[PDB]
Amino acid sequence: LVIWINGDKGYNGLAEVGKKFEKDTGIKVTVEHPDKLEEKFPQVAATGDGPDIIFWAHDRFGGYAQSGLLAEITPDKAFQDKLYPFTWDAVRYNGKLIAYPIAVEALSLIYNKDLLPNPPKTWEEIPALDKELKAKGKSALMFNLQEPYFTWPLIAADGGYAFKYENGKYDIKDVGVDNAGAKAGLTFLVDLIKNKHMNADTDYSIAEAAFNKGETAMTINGPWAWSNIDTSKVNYGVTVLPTFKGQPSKPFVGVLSAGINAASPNKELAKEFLENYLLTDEGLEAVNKDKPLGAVALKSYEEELAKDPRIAATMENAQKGEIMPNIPQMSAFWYAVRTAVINAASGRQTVDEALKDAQTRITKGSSVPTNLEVVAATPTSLLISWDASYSSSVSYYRITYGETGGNSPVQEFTVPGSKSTATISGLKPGVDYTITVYAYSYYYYYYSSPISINYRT
Amino acid sequence: LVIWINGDKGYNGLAEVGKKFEKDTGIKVTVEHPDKLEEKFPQVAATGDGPDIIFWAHDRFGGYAQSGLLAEITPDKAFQDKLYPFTWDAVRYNGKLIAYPIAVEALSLIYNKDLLPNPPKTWEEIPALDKELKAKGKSALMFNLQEPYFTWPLIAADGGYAFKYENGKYDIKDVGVDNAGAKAGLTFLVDLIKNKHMNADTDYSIAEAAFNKGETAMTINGPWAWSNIDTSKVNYGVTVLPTFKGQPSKPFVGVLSAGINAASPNKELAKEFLENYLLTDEGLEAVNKDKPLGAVALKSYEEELAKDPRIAATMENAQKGEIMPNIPQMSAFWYAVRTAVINAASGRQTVDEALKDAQTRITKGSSVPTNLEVVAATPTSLLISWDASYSSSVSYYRITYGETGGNSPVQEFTVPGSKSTATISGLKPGVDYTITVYAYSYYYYYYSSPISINYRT
Repeated sequence: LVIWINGDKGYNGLAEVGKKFEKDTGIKVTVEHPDKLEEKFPQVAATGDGPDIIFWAHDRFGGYAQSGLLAEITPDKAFQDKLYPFTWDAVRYNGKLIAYPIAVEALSLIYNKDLLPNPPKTWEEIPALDKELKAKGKSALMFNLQEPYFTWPLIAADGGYAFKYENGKYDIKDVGVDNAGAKAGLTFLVDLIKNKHMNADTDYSIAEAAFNKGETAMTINGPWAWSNIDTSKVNYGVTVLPTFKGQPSKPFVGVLSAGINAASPNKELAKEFLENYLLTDEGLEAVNKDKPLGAVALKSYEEELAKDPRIAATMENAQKGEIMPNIPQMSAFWYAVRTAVINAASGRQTVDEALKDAQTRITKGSSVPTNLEVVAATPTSLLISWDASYSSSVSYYRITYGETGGNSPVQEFTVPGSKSTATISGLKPGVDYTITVYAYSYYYYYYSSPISINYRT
Repeated sequence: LVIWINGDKGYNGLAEVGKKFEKDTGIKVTVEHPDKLEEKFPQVAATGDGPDIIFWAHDRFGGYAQSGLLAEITPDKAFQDKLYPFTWDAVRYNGKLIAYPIAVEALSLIYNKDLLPNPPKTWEEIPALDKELKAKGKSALMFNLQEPYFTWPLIAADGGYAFKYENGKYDIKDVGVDNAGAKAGLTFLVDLIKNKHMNADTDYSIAEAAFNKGETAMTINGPWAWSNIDTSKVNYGVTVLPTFKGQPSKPFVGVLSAGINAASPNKELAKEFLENYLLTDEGLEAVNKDKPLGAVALKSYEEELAKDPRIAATMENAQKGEIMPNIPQMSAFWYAVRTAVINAASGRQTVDEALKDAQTRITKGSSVPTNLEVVAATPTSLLISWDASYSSSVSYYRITYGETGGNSPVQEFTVPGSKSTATISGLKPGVDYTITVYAYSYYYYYYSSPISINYRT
């Protein structure tokens, strides 16, 4: 068994779990932490190399899954029960489970216990709190306003959402950026800036420095920031995010996941290392003692880690939050919502006109299918993949390929509408090829804007 | 094969190596020495022209490498063994070998054999030596005090360094300008001026004239100065620099390097001209007979050149010295350290306060990434590059571009954190564009101070 985990993770602790797995199977478990493994993995996976199992944030596993680089796992209903139900959503791609949830990460309210022993429960309290802290040379709250990741929890509190998640599946046409809930949260954000309780230019560096110096009573940040606060000697706590209109703040949730290589011949061995060795209290502890995982998916060991109220706050916020969509369409969400917040916060646009523009940007006419890519290639063949969002509406994909700039009649085949990968063979080495995919409806037409890419073998 | 070498180099000797390469391959080798070729090369390289191979000092190859203008070479472990291990560091950029080391250059102690048949082994000897030479109408030592390049060997002797070089990689946050070793060497320098053994206003011209006239017993200078001394008729020797606190003086090392064009289709031919034709004893001799290379990287021929003790002193000092960093951050080092030495030497600042100010100047909050630049452009497209120092910390770069002064929503794409170049296409001809690069952490924020540039197509 070959395992890839990041260098910042408890890789020596994982090696102790491997030693125990070896101690009663005779199966050698080797743990590697290559540089840039998240870039490395797809380069080696389809082309017959790579590890049996990969550990990474779930926001990358989506790209791996579209290319079919990850085995569909099949854990028991009883094993699933051992883990928090929402974690299973993070590792679901195309209705299939493609990874095991390991750890959970989300933003929390970080407060200065000296300045503010009892931090506010609602966003509505903060203005008045700020005004009283000003009269004492301080501010209530500073955090990264430039990034939708940090500001989305407040915007989502009511209606706000990225893409509706209905039953194991995203509805990429249903976007909740424009709804009255999203307007209410952003309006409140903008009003904080308007009423001089916050500053529109405040970024990550300015927020962190202020809090760690003791200039501001609160910040909004993730577990990664704790180590720098520990060193600052600030008497800090970590707690649930404030409510807005009675509703919990909804941060994006990131899940450290253990996926199994599709090409691996050790799939059953990997199943058992993970299920019956790593995802136990003794498995996760050995890794946690090496380097802390934060909040974990395994209920049993999470109940123990929560003795640390910072880890408990991370879990509470995560459970009130929204799993981070790992679909390619998130990139349109980030760009449009980034612009909207900045434009509303700067006073360049009204909240209404900023989020409207973002909604129409997300839902704008696009490529169908989307994110077509070469995943691996010999000099005579290509492996290609594309996004499967519309598979229910798609009867079949029609794929064409031909030498770029040339005038030969294209070569053509079709693939069923459930499919999202394809092989192209019989090509010429060192030649540019234009690959186009058309998505056909059940009604004899293809959906607007087929997608093409160029690539040289 | 087309080769670019400077006009001051043995270009006719290199043409004889080309004749021999032609004599058993039928491959024509043409050697050109254009004016300002170091400026010329990047202008022509990315835009499809330029030579197959370029010869230049390694301090320029860093800029060529950031833009990806140089092919990664892949010599054998056995071929690498033929050359001095430290030379390979000079031609390493982003962990990759991007050139072949040819010749080596460093400062040495130049002494007058008439005045001083046995030159001092330690810096500590010089004061007493100066006082005895004064009583005879002479001084011990004169050299270029205005430039950190000339004064750094003494400052580095103990702890002093620019950027820690750990394993094929610089740590640009680890700067050794402030450490006690750097304070000790500079203090000793300042004390020489204080005790009237040297003068703070002494520059290159004043040092050279004094030594060549026979007014001073020693100078500190490089091989380039020897020709003028030969003519002065001074009975001079060239030797190892003095120690300081038992430690060797550590001069910056410059390496004449042979790089291969990334755009070249003759990469394997160039590999073999260089490896099996130029970098041999017969190859380097033919060039050396035309015009002397000084100390060379090829162990085998260097052992022969060292029969000349001046060439041997250059090599000995080089091996005790520090490879010249060819990263863009060196420019901050030069400016800050130049000021520090001058300020301490003039008595405007204490040594401690001068080097502290320089340390905080080098490590000061900056652009991330740094040195963003256009490397080549058609009227509809730009090729851009930036510094890759933080690639391990960077998850991805977010690049934006839009018409300057305009108010259109920016166009945006992202590139992986390993990358350091990008293509921007679909632009308008004769229009100003603002290009910004943001470096994202793995924690959903960008590092402080993204970098932007303007450029008209």
